[PDB]
Amino acid sequence: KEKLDLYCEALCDGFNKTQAYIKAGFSAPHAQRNVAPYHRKNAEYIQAYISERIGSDAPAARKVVLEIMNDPNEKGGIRLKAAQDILDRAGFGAKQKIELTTK
Amino acid sequence: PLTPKEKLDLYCEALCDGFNKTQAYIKAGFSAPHAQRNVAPYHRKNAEYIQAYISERIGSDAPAARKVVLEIMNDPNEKGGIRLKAAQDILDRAGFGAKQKIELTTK
Amino acid sequence: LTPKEKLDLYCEALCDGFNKTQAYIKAGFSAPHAQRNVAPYHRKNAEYIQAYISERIGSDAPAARKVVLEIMNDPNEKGGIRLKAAQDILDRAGFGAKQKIELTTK
Amino acid sequence: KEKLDLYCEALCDGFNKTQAYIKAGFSAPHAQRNVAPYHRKNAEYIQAYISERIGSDAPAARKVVLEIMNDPNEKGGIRLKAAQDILDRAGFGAKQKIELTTK
Amino acid sequence: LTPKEKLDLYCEALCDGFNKTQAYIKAGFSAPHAQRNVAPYHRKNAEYIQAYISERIGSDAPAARKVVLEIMNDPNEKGGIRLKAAQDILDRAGFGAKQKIELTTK
Amino acid sequence: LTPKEKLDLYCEALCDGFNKTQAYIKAGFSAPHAQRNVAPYHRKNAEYIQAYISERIGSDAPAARKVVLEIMNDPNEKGGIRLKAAQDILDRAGFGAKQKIELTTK
Amino acid sequence: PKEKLDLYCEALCDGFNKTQAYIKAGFSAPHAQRNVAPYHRKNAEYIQAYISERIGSDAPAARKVVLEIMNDPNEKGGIRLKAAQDILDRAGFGAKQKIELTTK
Amino acid sequence: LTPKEKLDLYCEALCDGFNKTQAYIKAGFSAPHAQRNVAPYHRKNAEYIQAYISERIGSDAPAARKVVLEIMNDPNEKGGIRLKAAQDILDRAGFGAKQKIELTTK
Amino acid sequence: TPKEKLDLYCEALCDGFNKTQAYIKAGFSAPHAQRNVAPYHRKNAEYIQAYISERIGSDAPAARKVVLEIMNDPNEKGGIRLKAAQDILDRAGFGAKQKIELTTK
Repeated sequence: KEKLDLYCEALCDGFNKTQAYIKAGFSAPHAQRNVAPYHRKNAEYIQAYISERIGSDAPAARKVVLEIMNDPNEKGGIRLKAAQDILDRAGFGAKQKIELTTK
Repeated sequence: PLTPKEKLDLYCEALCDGFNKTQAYIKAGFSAPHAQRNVAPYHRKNAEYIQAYISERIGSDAPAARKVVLEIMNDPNEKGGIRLKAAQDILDRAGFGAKQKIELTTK
Repeated sequence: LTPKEKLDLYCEALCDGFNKTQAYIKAGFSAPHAQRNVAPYHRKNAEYIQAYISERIGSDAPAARKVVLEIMNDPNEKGGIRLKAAQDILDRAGFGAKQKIELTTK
Repeated sequence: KEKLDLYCEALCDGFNKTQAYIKAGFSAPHAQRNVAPYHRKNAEYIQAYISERIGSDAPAARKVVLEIMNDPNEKGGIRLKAAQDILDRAGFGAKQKIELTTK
Repeated sequence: LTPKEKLDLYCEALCDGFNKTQAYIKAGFSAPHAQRNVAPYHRKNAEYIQAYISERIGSDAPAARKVVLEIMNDPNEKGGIRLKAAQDILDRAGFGAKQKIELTTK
Repeated sequence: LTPKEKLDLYCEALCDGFNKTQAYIKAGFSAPHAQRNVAPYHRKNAEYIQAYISERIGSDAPAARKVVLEIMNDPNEKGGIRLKAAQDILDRAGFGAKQKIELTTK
Repeated sequence: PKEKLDLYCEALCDGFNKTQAYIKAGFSAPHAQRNVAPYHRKNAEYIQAYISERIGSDAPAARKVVLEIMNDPNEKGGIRLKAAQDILDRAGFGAKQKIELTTK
Repeated sequence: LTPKEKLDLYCEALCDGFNKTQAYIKAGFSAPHAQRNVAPYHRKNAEYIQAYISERIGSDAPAARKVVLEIMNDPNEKGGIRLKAAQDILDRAGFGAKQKIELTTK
Repeated sequence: TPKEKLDLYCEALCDGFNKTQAYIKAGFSAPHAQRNVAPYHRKNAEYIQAYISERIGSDAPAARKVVLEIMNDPNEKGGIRLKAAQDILDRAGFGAKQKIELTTK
């Protein structure tokens, strides 16, 4: 279970099937076949690992959007859009909508 | 120096402030050496609380941006489109929106 | 001195200086425990702080309504902005969108 | 209940709690508590009154859109957008949309 | 010659001169007492005011329809405007877009 | 000479000239008393007048189809505009959008 | 009658004139002002179906146009990107989930 | 050489040359009758025409996939283009949209 | 080999937008290369779609790196950084908010 996690991290970081698979610690001579089955047997974990890796970088972008909202030297529209986004994360959304349908 | 939940709160703050996972790990109070493993498990076992803390911090910093949008809505020397978008945003925050749209259903 | 008003001042201080510690030390407590004691007030009263910020935005809303009306009636700005302002004010008046037909299959 | 509506219009025009409060006829010293409680207890009607005040300019917006739609010296895109808006108000909408489920 | 004509004239005056007090003075009453009864009379006929505004914009819609057709057929404007006008008029004709599929979960 | 074709001419004149009084005087009746009975006449024949206006608006669709096809076939047109025209005609041809899945909570 | 209706619809689509289309419908030129309104309104559904088929028959041309604009290296990258997006949307790769949460 | 082979070749020729009479003569039929037989021939086999055009659109999908991937991997492009390419390729990759809360009123 | 060459054929169609060269290089019956391919496409359209989907999806980490780095580059236009941050937060799980509905039957 540790080799598959390391393979997922290496594939997520260096975008290569054969290079990451040979970097896992396995046989070099057959690096085109066994790798498709190994990827086919752990698709759920690969998706989960890539999703959590993408999600773990959120604080840096949150800091970036907050800083652009408070930096006076950037265009005002960008600050307005950043403030709108962060306030929308705070929890204030849109309002009423009515539907008519009886046939 | 102890109470690992306080160290976890410091870890969350360090991850929120610095653009390096290794620096955050060294700032938590753990062993710096061999920084290739033993870090993924610590990062993965408390992801839910990390997300909750990030959400609470963003919501607590939202009022500063609300003040910013209000002040830009109150700036007379700024472009009209920016003022219009700010006014739309704050009025939508007050709770007054758009109206109906009709749907017809067929067998 | 009455309670719930000090919470209103605390909410305003947090809204103004984008920092929890400065608002907490300025409200009514001591320095020795300024990282924890503030967490119970913030986590147990999140609903009231959100309500206070929303009510302040709503109380400043009439100024923005006046602003959008004046921009809609000021000819010194680009025509698109006036058109968008007129559309928004008419949508606020109570005139919405039109028909949409749906057919469902299996 | 005319005084509350007058208070709402005065607050809408002079954008200040203290100035509107003193224009109501009240005490200068109590500008942080009692006015917040009265506003919190009559927010629904205050909001309705400000909405009707903004809505009373709807004929002005109709005049603005009609006059802007008929100017030949203005850029074509705005004339098109005005025509689209007025036609959407006229009562002509979009067309059919189908739903397919394949669970 | 009835208060229905005074109400229609009042609505038209508000539409053509964007002011409540002057419109009320144009209704036929004393100008000085324009702050008290006009708000109640204005609020008691909000539905009719909205209906009149809607009917007026719908009756002036054909001029805008002619304008949008002419801009769709006017060669001196940039192509994007002609395309958007043609798309709008064709969508009005009754030829629209197609399906979107839905997946439901438990 | 019957109310159906006279009403059709009334609708066509209203569609062409953008004037209520001109259309009514073209109908064939007395010009002066055009302010009172006209509200009842419009209220009693609004549905067919609106249907006629919609039919006239929809009948110009072949012109818009020709315009969108020619703009899609002009190499001197902006690439985005040609792409949008091709998208519009293909979406009318019968190729639409795709899946949308929902996750539900009790 | 269905072929005269087809020619009438095509003439209306191409020669932008109601009088020309009606006279092309094979009828008398002089009395071309009255019968034409009933004739046009009595077959609106078939006219719409034929015109829809006419607009759809040029769809392969739009396919060729979008492919050619997507394959031109001298075009801005955004236009090629949007053309690829559109062609993929027909290819069978679409958007993803949207969740609804209710509070009641 | 089969009649379905002549018809699919006709569909491909219509897709390539964009002329009905030329496409009809390219189908394998008589040139002198290019106005009559062509309307019924196109109307009676619309389903297969739609299937053929859909297959032609689907067979070029790898080129568009390569284009979007290279645009996401092209360093000389403006930031908006790279961002849109990356977002689109991830949308196909399988990471969904945001969350939405719904409020209902009786 | 019945099925690994078929996977190679799927990849060849995904990469080089052609049919005759890929079909002759796969190892199949050349004399009937216009028909046999229609039968294989009709019998394996779902598998072809799955393979092309995997081909497009497997490059996702490169684009994720691109969007993350654009969010962290100070020399890029502000709108681009804002949109990148919006996308990364949308993946984190914070989107737009509530909508209220009123029904009249």
